[PDB]
Amino acid sequence: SLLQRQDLPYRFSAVDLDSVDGQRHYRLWLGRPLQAPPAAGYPVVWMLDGNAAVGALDESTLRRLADGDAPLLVAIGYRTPLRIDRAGRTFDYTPASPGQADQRDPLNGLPSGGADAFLDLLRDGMRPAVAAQAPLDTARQTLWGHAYGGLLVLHALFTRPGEFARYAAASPSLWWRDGAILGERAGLEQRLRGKRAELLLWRGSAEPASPREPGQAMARLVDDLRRVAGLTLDFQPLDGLGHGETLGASLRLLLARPAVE
Ligand SMILES: O=C(N[C@@H](CO)C(=O)O)c1cccc(O)c1O
Ligand SMILES: [Fe+3]
Repeated sequence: SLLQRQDLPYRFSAVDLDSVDGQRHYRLWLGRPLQAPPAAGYPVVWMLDGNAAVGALDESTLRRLADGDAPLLVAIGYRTPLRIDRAGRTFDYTPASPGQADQRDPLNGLPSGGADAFLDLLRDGMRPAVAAQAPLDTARQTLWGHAYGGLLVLHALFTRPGEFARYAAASPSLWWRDGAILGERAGLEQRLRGKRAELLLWRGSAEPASPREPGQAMARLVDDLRRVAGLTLDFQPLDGLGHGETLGASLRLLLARPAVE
């Protein structure tokens, strides 16, 4: 319903692209404020699982976002009949395992390891297409994701910091490949030299540790990252919520934060 609606201070339009290999099909939903852009361009919020993200963007949030410094919203979705692509997101949101050649997801068995190709496409194809539709302030960009989307967000921050000002990971799948993402954090302070980033983290109080000790891995990660120079960290636990529900909750709360400086 939201994408057709005409009563909000945002208008949504679609920008379509394929992956470089031709196997995955994207539709970016662009939400542009009626408000004129600042001289330096709109700040930008990029959202993974874009078809689900659009379903969570409520009217009250969107009215308040039009506050004189409203962001451009870019929801990166799959352009499929079903409006999901389990294979596509499994490949696009997971890092490669240097260990071996068996790049298959340990849970669902589908090909994995496409995170760097996905982030390269965002940089080299998606942003070019979005910037042609609306002026962007490239110093004021946010990347948000939930679950495997949050895994991709942490991969981006940990291995290629500086592409975004603010990283936002909701219920990231820290269990993935027995904690492999936690290894990628080693070396971050060196990679952040001369740069600044903000990381927002959420987890629901009712979530298990994995889909098959709850909270422990996140608590350890938070404790570690609080020590990292150049990184501003904000962890928000979500009392009363389980795994599915932290998607909408995190996005509402993100969009209520002060805009990136
Ligand atoms: O990370 C989870 N699921 C992912 C699929 O592997 C996802 O991306 O949601 C996950 C975590 C805790 C509990 C769950 O039921 C769950 O699906
Ligand atoms: Fe689950």
